Amino acid sequence: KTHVQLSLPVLQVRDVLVRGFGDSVEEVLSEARQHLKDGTCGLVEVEKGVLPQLEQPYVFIKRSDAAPHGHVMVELVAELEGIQYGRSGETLGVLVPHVGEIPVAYRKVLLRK
Repeated sequence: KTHVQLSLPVLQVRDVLVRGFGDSVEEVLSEARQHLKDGTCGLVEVEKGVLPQLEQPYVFIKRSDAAPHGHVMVELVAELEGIQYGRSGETLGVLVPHVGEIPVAYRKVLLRK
């Protein structure tokens, strides 16, 4: 399937144990896709002071369309030193590995895979 229905655990930035996916744009996009498939991917909602507490490169989910079955359609964009790799809509949040942190909520998404 070109799209996969996922429910992403929403984590508080200060609970996150593993604060990024890796060390290159290609690696973080790779790792993010693997974690999304394996159900080991969390989402941190971006507010003032969040991103400086996470590791670059960042992986964002961005709205790719204006929402089947409640699931917002999203795609991945990475960022490193203010340059983004990809083009998409509004940020739903930043992806991080999930290693058993308790979420505050779930974000239903349809991921272009």
